[PDB]
Amino acid sequence: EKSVRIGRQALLLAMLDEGEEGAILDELRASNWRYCQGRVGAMEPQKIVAAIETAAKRHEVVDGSLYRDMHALYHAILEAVHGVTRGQVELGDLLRTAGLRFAVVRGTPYEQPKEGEWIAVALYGTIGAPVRGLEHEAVGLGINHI
Amino acid sequence: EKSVRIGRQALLLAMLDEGEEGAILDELRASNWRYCQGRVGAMEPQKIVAAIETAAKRHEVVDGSLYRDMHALYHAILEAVHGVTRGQVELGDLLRTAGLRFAVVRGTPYEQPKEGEWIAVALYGTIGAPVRGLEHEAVGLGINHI
Amino acid sequence: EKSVRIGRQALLLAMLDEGEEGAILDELRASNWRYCQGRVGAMEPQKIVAAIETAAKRHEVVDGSLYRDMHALYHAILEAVHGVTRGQVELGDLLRTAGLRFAVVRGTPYEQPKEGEWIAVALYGTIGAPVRGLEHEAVGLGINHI
Amino acid sequence: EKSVRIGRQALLLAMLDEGEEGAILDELRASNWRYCQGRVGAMEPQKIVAAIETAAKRHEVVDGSLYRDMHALYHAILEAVHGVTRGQVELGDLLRTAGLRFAVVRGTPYEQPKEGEWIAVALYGTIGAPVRGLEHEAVGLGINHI
Amino acid sequence: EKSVRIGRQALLLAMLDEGEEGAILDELRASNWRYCQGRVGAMEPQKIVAAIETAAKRHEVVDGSLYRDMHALYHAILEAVHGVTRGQVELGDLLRTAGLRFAVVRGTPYEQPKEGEWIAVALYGTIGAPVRGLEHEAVGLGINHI
Amino acid sequence: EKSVRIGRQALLLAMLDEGEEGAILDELRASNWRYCQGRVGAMEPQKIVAAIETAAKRHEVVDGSLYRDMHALYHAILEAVHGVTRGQVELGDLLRTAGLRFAVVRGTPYEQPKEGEWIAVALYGTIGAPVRGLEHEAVGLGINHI
Ligand SMILES: N[C@@H](Cc1c[nH]c[nH+]1)C(=O)O
Ligand SMILES: N[C@@H](Cc1c[nH]c[nH+]1)C(=O)O
Ligand SMILES: N[C@@H](Cc1c[nH]c[nH+]1)C(=O)O
Ligand SMILES: N[C@@H](Cc1c[nH]c[nH+]1)C(=O)O
Ligand SMILES: N[C@@H](Cc1c[nH]c[nH+]1)C(=O)O
Ligand SMILES: N[C@@H](Cc1c[nH]c[nH+]1)C(=O)O
Ligand SMILES: [Mg+2]
Ligand SMILES: [Mg+2]
Ligand SMILES: [Mg+2]
Ligand SMILES: [Mg+2]
Ligand SMILES: [Mg+2]
Ligand SMILES: [Mg+2]
Ligand SMILES: [Mg+2]
Ligand SMILES: [Mg+2]
Ligand SMILES: [Mg+2]
Ligand SMILES: [Mg+2]
Repeated sequence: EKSVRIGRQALLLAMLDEGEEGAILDELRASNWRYCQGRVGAMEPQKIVAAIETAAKRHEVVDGSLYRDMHALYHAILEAVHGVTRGQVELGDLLRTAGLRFAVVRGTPYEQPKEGEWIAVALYGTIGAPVRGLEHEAVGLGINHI
Repeated sequence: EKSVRIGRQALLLAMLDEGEEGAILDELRASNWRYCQGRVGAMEPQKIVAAIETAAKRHEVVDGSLYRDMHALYHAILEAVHGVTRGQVELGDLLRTAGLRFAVVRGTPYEQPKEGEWIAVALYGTIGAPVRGLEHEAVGLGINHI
Repeated sequence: EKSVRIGRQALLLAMLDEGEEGAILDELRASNWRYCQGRVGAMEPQKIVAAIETAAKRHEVVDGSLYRDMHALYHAILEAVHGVTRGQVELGDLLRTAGLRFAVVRGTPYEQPKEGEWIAVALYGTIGAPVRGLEHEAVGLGINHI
Repeated sequence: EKSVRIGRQALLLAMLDEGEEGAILDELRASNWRYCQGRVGAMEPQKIVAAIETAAKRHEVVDGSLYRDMHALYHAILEAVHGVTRGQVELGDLLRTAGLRFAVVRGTPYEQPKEGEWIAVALYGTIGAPVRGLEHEAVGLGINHI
Repeated sequence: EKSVRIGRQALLLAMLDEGEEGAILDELRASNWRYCQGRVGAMEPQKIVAAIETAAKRHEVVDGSLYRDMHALYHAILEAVHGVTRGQVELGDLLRTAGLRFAVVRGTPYEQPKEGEWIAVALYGTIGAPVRGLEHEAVGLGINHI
Repeated sequence: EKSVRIGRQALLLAMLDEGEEGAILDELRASNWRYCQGRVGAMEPQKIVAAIETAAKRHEVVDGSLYRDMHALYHAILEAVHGVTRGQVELGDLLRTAGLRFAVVRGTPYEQPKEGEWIAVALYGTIGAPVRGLEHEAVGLGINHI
């Protein structure tokens, strides 16, 4: 009964370049956890939330018709987005835009089997002015029971 | 095209297990950037801030007597801590505690040399109740010009 | 010189089903306090604020032309809406919508007659995804002197 | 149609005077849901959180050794406390104190059985200066899946 | 047209050097408004709030035994303090300290007499690390009806 | 090596009537600091941010093409706007609008020449309902190294 850093897995999927994330994809392949990865460019924060919801449903990480799944996920997304905005969640209303990669991981990270499933949402990318090149990095992670 | 993800380097230092970080430590040597790593266990947020300020100074990443350096670092730390707390920056006052790794990296990551120096502060850890095992992961990143 | 739970009156008007709130309507009828009740469905928070302002003016709880009345009320509304959003006041920008009942009560709740008038704004309903059934409950209360 | 307003039950327990709550206590018996009530006087927010965690555990509403239960409850408590503080969760640090009743209710309130269990935490009280009589009402509600 | 910028008067009292404020002190005499000034050094925010409450009472700007007066003043103080902290109201808990001047002015600044009395609270100072010289300026203003 | 209250200079430019700010304009003329003044009426906060950015670039206080300058300024603007909104930065989404004067000052306020440049953003005006006359005053100040 080993414990796993599910959040760090999600983050690595969001921040490692393609073909560097091989070992993560294999760990998740082994323990048979559901996950998805995606990208979103946004000036409205709801577009982030919807992108992640669209991806998680699409790759069967969560069931769009089951509120407990969607409630779990929604709260994780909002925690992740707070990491990126480092305060109030605003993009366009504060004249900034973000370009982000995301990952979502659903699994059983705890040693005790009774801890059940947990979900992780990671974000990594840039935030900046609406003009290319006037930006820096940002990150977030959200965790919730599911 | 010559730009570097300084934040991702800092986050990788904070999150990769000791002994997995060699290629990040090598890149930093080649560019001759200053950096440091550390760990802090805290039930009060000022202990995080003091720990990272203490580390950065003692490793000569910043000059503790120069306000522009300490001003730049302080704001980057608060940004990183927001990512960890996902809302109001509180630990003990909301009955939670954190165990965090951190890293600080300063160099010049943009192509244009006029962009000068920037500093990244990354936190990766757990947060939870003050009871062993009742915790989950958290992450944060702050960036500032310096 | 009895004291009255004006906030709890407002809340009961917002959360009790119709025909259950009889005794509240009679207490308010007795002490001759002004009040109003209403409903709003919204994806933009300003639509909540405007609905409540429209109702309070309409039922003569406040004077639309007197800023001290409208300043009193506005601040109470925003406190109530914070209860509902449990953090940043966002609906649509965070991909959620709310369906709420409200009540506003204006009166003299304190024992001392010199405490003058006070106003209460209560909200109760659901918040959720923009899709019906994927929602749970929410509440708020705001109090201010007037 | 079979759904229940679990939050409204919790709020009614918290706010109705002792002896007025019988029909709420009866509904809860018929559905066989777990629940508890309590009171806390506090000048620090962690005392609220500790009080409700202590109560829920000691009445077997949650399992203090199971993180998914304590994780679900903790987030519901912070949501309820936001409603009380109407902004930053502070008491003593902003020179205020609170006297609150609380209730926690867990059962399954949705029609579809797959929605499983949810927990409500409700706070109703006063908040004010640390001087007798310089206070007004406050309320909060938090809901989470569990 | 007869309106007065009561907040600007309060801010000018707080920020102008002693001996530069005479014309503001004169305007206040002519209108016979109540007011007070003061200084507070603090590492905890409640010390600000207590200091301004203490000053207002002891100079008879407000009646410490009347809740409507203390309620009006308290909210104006928290607003002013938000301007100083530029986010979460924290000093010591985020490893910073402040040295502030304040002023409180109450009179009736609107044209229409029905608008009655209003109170302004202004803070002007520095905030910084608890080390001499590692600081910069900050300001705040709060207004409320009273 | 004298120290200068650069923030208080910016604030005075934002709050003093025209022809009253003479001595400030002369001090800045003497030390040869860059600055600009402006006005903005807005119901969307990004319109404030853009107005100030447009003015600062236009009067050569900052270089629009240099991210370190624009990053410095952006953060100062957001600190200033927090002073005005006294919490969450919202105007129209919370059914309020603002009419503001601003000033931006860039200079070398510290005694030590190694402290380099710093920038100040001040705001002063009114915030209120979208209807004229139902408003009161607001202020903010942001400081950052540059
Ligand atoms: N630096 C901002 C983003 C930005 C807006 N404009 C320029 N940069 C941030 O930390 O989010
Ligand atoms: N889950 C909390 C931490 C915690 C407090 N108590 C139990 N857990 C968080 O997300 O920060
Ligand atoms: N559960 C969210 C609302 C929601 C959005 N999407 C799904 N649910 C809240 O607490 O406000
Ligand atoms: N009125 C404050 C409580 C308070 C503090 N001091 C006086 N009253 C609030 O709304 O939370
Ligand atoms: N610069 C901080 C104050 C500070 C803390 N440590 C150093 N400086 C602020 O803007 O509030
Ligand atoms: N009084 C509000 C502004 C307002 C909105 N509506 C009426 N007034 C504030 O402090 O920001
Ligand atoms: Mg929810
Ligand atoms: Mg600063
Ligand atoms: Mg605090
Ligand atoms: Mg504290
Ligand atoms: Mg106001
Ligand atoms: Mg918004
Ligand atoms: Mg918006
Ligand atoms: Mg959690
Ligand atoms: Mg109050
Ligand atoms: Mg930035």
